Amino acid sequence: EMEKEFEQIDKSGSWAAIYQDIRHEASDFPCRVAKLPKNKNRNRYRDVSPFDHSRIKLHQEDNDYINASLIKMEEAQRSYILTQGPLPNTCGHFWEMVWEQKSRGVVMLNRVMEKGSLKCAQYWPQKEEKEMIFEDTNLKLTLISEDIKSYYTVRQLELENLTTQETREILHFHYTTWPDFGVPESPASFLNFLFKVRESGSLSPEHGPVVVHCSAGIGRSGTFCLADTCLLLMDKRKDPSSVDIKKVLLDMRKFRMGLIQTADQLRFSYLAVIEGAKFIMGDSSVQDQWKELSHED
Ligand SMILES: O=C1CN(c2csc(-c3ccccc3)c2Cl)S(=O)(=O)N1
Repeated sequence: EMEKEFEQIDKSGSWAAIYQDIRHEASDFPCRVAKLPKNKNRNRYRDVSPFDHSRIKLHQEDNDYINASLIKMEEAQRSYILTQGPLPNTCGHFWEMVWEQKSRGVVMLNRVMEKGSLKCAQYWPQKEEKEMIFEDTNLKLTLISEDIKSYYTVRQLELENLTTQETREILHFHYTTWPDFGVPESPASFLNFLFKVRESGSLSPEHGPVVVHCSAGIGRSGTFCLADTCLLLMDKRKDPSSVDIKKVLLDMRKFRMGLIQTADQLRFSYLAVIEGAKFIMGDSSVQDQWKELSHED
């Protein structure tokens, strides 16, 4: 269905129509907490807010608000936290969330600067010797090491709760070649990256939800999560035909608005999943193929 639908939608050039229908059917819930006057400076974008029912609450005294949503996929049995690229004043909140939610990995799909503008604060240390201390949330962050690839970087960070002195290892998966409102260079480079996150164990149910973000936390982030969830469902059932991508996307949209921002990102989601199915169903040789095609070295 997904593959016959793809060639079909593609033979009639109606991706914009298909995408817009999803937008029209998308859920609409209130974001009153996000719209409160006191939270205006905690939002990067006026028109991108987390619904109240699924927002992540900071276990905080003063203000529990952060622009982040818990995408809880009941059937797939995996959860993700999609959030905006933290602001200069919310980096402490960002790491507090990571700590309280017990996340093991953080997936970043954007670059700090895109099109001459700052789409995300430098929330992690770029140098081992220069660790970061977030005074407001009493947290300390240290870069332990990093493995730089051609189009993505994986970092090992140590997050410490200065209050209790406990420490945890956080893995940072940074995709540096995914244009804003754009799509990855190829399904291969994307899957190669997705599988790296999977192999790390960061998506395991034994950990808290992986934190995923781009600039707004809905376009590139939504694409990443949709593809992952679809492959997971398919994997659980070992049946590619039982996956209704559009349905999954609509379910995800019940938890955060605007997931997947362009018709091409949706189209790319299909490509990624269709190609990923090969591995899921037993052709693991393809994993090595993506690695080659991605040109990561
Ligand atoms: O592919 C994308 C595009 N992204 C966006 C950047 S500004 C933006 C936006 C800001 C304000 C109003 C409407 C839309 C969105 Cl949406 S994202 O960083 O969520 N991933």
